[PDB]
Formats: sequence, C-alpha cells, structure tokens
Amino acid sequence: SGLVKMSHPSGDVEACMVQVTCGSMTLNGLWLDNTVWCPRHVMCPADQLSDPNYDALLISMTNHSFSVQKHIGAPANLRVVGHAMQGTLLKLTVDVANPSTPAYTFTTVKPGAAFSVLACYNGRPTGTFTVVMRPNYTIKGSFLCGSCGSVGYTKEGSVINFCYMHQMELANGTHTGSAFDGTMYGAFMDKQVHQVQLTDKYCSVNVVAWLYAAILNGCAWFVKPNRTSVVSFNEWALANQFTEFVGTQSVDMLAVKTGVAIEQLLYAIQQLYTGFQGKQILGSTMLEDEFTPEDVNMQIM
Amino acid sequence: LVKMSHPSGDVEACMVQVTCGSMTLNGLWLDNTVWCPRHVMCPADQLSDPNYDALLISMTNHSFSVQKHIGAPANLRVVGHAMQGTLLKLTVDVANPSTPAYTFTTVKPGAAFSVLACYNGRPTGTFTVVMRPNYTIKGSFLCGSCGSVGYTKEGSVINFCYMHQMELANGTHTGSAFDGTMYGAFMDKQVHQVQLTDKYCSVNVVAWLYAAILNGCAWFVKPNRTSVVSFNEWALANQFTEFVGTQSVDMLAVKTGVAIEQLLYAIQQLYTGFQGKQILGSTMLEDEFTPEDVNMQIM
Ligand SMILES: *C(=O)[C@@H](C[C@@H]1CCNC1=O)NC(=O)[C@H](CC1CCCCC1)NC(=O)c1cc2ccccc2[nH]1
Ligand SMILES: *C(=O)[C@H](C[C@@H]1CCNC1=O)NC(=O)[C@H](CC1CCCCC1)NC(=O)c1cc2ccccc2[nH]1
Repeated sequence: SGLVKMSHPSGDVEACMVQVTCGSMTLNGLWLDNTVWCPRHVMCPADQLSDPNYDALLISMTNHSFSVQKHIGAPANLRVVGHAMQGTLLKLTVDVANPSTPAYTFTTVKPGAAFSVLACYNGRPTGTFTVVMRPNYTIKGSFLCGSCGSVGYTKEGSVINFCYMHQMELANGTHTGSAFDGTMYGAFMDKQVHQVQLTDKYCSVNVVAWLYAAILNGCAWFVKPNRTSVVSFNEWALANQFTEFVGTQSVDMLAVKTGVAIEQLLYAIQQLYTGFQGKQILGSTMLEDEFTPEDVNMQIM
Repeated sequence: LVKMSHPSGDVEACMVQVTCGSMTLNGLWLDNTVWCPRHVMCPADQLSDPNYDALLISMTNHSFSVQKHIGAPANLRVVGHAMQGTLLKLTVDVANPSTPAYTFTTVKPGAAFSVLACYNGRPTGTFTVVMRPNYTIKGSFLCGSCGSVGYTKEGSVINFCYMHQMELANGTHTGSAFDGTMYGAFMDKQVHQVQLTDKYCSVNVVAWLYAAILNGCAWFVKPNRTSVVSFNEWALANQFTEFVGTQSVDMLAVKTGVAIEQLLYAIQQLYTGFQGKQILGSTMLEDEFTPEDVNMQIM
C-alpha cells in the first residue's frame, strides 16, 4: 500500500536549536560544541536586503551585536565570545559547549538524495518532514517566515550529517539554503534579488527505486521483457528532463530481490514518461522520484 | 503542501524495550507505568488462537523485562502487571523523570497524528498518518515495530493516541488506543481479517480544495452549493465520510471567501471525474491533509 515519507527522529537536533537575534533580525541557530551556526543575513538591515555588503556588516559587528537564547528543554545562558563568517554562514563562538552535542559531520547533499528537516521558529522546533534535493538545487518544503536557520540532516549509526540550513524562499513556493561549508545550494545568492532557477529534472535513480517498490508490492504491469541500456537511457535522459542514472549497491539489491533488471525499468520509464495509459502505480498516475533506493530498501525489507 | 510530524524528542525519551520470554517489543514508559501490546505474552504456538486471560494468569512479575536503551540507560524492575483491553500495563520501580505532560485520547477517522517507529526500544523513524475511515493507517512498519507510538501535541501536552499492533492483508496498519481498545475492532489474533471498504475523508477533501483556492486553483468552484445533510446522505452510499464542520474549516472558508457547501457540490461532481483537468497536480481526490495542516502551512 506504498511507502511513507519517513524522517529521522529529531530529538538529537532539537537539543541543538537556539534563537539568534542581531539588530532587527531574529532567526534560528544550530549550537554544536562551542559554535552556533546561523544565516549571515541576520546581520543585514531591513532596508538593505536587496544587495548587502556582508564584509561591511561583519566589520560593523561585535560579540555584543549577537544574542543567543536556548528556550527548549534544558535552558541556558549563552554568551557570544567570537564571531566569524564562512560563505553564507556565521560561525558564532559561545562560552559553553552544548552538553547535548551529537556526533556529527558536515557533508553536502547531492541532488536526488533525501534528508530530514526540522522546522523551527524563534528557536522552537515545530515540525519535521523529509525532502529530496532537487537537481536544480532547491527543495519543496514548508517554510514560513522566521524558519531561517532551520536545519536539514541525515543520521547514520551514531553520526548525524548536517547538510542544510535554511535561507530563502524563491519566487515559486520553492526553498533553498546553505551547506555547512558556507556555500549555497545552487550557487544562489543570499540577497533579495531576482534569481531564475534552472529546470527541475526527474531523479532517474529514485524513479527506479519507486518502480522496484511497486514490483515488491505486487504492482508489476509496467514490467516488460524489453530493456534499455544505462548508456541509451542516459542519452535519452539528457533530452527528456531526467538526471543521468548511476547504479548503486542499493539498486542492485532491489534488482536481486525482485528478478527484474535495472534495464527493464529504464525501458519502463521511457514508456511511462509518455503516459500511464489510464492505470496507476502505487496509487499514482505519475512517476515518483522522491523515494531513494535506500528508502525503498529500509521500508520494504 | 507537505506532510509534517511533530518533533519527536519528547516521545523518544519514553521509549523502552519489553521482553516476555522469547518475545520482545516496544513499550511506552510514563510515570511508573509501561504500556505495551499484550501479545508480548503470546507464544508462537498460540498466535492463531490466543487465550490472553490464561496467558496472563500464567505470568508473574518476573516473566517481564523492561530495558531502556536510549537516553539515561537503566533496567527497571517490573513490580506489577495488568491487562487493559489489548494492551499490557506494567508497573515499574522507577518513575520516568522525563515523563511529559500527557493525555490519552482516541483519534477519529480523518485526524492526523505523528508516529514514532521504534525497534528494540530504539526510535528509528518518524512519519505522519491520518486515521482512515476503516480505522486503519497507511503506515510503514516491519517486524519488531509493535509498541511504536502515535501521538499529537496540543501545545505542551502530548496526546498519545495509538500503539502499533499489526499489519493487515494489505500493507495497512492498526493498533490500540490507550484505553486499550483496537481501532476498527480488529483482533489481536493471527487470522485473516477484513478491512471495511475505505472511504474518503470528506472534511479533508474540503481542506485540500481550500488550499487550492488559496494557491490559485479555483476552477472547480461554482456558485452552486449542496447542504451538509444532503451530501452526508449521498456520502453514505458513494463511500464518503460524514462531514463535521470545525473552526479551522471555517477559517479556510472565511479568508478564501468560499462556502463549504460549494466544495461539497464540487466533490460529488469530481468523484465521477475531474473532466481531465488537475487540482495541485493531482488527478484524484486528496483526503490526508487536514484543516489544521492547511491553516498551519498556508498561514
Ligand atoms: C527566513 O526566516 C526566511 C525564509 C522565507 C520566509 C517565508 N518562507 C521562507 O522560506 N525569509 C526571507 O524572507 C529571506 C530574507 C533574506 C534572504 C537573503 C538576503 C537577506 C534577506 N527572503 C526570502 O526568502 C524571499 C524571497 C522572495 C521572493 C519573492 C517573494 C518573497 C520572497 N521572500
Ligand atoms: C509488531 O512488532 C508486528 C509488526 C508487523 C510486522 C510486519 N509488518 C507489521 O506491522 N506485528 C505482527 O507481527 C503481527 C502479529 C500480531 C497479530 C495479531 C496477534 C498479535 C500479534 N502480525 C501481523 O501484523 C500481520 C498482518 C498480516 C497480513 C498477512 C499475512 C500475515 C500478517 N501478519
């Protein structure tokens, strides 16, 4: 009866959320050890959103320009003792290590990969959901005003990978932000100006996983004997709004558990892209690229 | 238009593992009380036709083991067992110091709650579901997930409303409310049981279309309207649920300035077909977004 949008348990990340106020601006921050991360446009005045001088605002700030507050669970007094800038991010040093700092890394997500988001307002976690990083380096989330600094992450074993900190909503209801190295996803600009996003594409490898998920659940009308090579598919994909397909051991696993080759689904996808002939697949009349091979392997097992 | 769970940090602090003999599953530790499915007691021999009263009579307090694997690790001593419907209510020696402010309420079809899926007493995933009119949920559960808890938060109060018990013939799921009753009156026995044919959640299709109007999709909206009571009667034969208005529904009718009755006329129109057109990229009726979702996400 299909998968669900599964996100990781947010408790590790909840204990890390704080409010950062600078001047007129209030937004969320991520407190790990003696560091609080937050978008650097917390420095920007309300008048100069269109094109800020970020280097002039940082020279203009002091440790006393920033307040940090922890409201949820174990509360604390947090005093900023250093400030620095890293791409589109601020790196605030505070005088207290977070006593609930999880094991963590900073790795950038590539398009098609999924991750959990905790949506916070004024330092208060309010909801969690999962997104996939689209090929145009945007995500389809739920972000209202005040959600900036909200964090995206995945967890593997004991280690959380922080991959995303929320910065802006584009003209469509589409969102984007930074990785924790400071770069913005998509090389968008942290300035209120017109930025036109490239076209969204189908994440071919996640389409295949979803098709495998249908096959494991008894829905296999789309499977035929015919096949399309990875190389033919990747040529057709260039000309049809599809990402290039790179196989992984998670896909291979589904190929094995099912008896249906990757190439059969590559051919299937070329057919289904045109239309479903009025039939459904796992309750959809469209292709589904928002579940990964890892999602399918973990939820149907 | 996204599916959003509550932050699960509060519930994670109450998850525990409960072992009775060879069977293990998840419990919910609150105060001195640990709730879990009673079928922890059922040996594999009795899975098809379990006598729980007999199984219960056979248990001492020492037949049960409660382990806390996450947070402040510990072993709790079981000092009391009782059965409450399809749930086991054990009494332990230590009161959970992270016991949140909680209530126990039964959710009604169409209502959305958050599920914390756990395995061996360890949370592994969170998701949201709406309770279906056949009193099932379209979840994602595997072996060992029994005891995983669904809940809503009204401000600071956690309302525990679901404890997972079983997968049906379809990949569809049910469990117990914390009064101990099973949703859909399904039985805690390993026998093929029959879901009632599902219906659409009428109050949630309305909300879905109030989101469309809010997000520039008013094609279906006609000045033609149908009463609640007439739709209701129609709904009982076209597999739709009974519409019960709410405050949140009224706000989606206030600031889009559309009347509820118009949508209830549309939905009888679009149940036959969409005329080929699409609402928010969909060819069919959507019933798993609630008025509170729409209100919260399109403020
Ligand atoms: C953070 O708390 C922000 C997130 C967005 C608010 C609503 N939903 C969101 O995701 N808010 C912002 O307003 C962001 C402000 C800074 C951007 C970087 C430079 C300094 C200002 N601005 C926008 O997201 C934004 C872009 C828009 C284009 C068209 C209409 C509205 C827009 N808002
Ligand atoms: C709790 O730890 C589980 C979780 C199951 C595992 C697979 N997917 C789930 O949700 N529940 C079970 O193992 C139950 C056993 C209970 C049955 C009633 C008596 C109490 C124990 N079995 C099922 O849930 C179930 C559904 C189903 C459909 C078709 C064939 C078998 C089958 N078993």
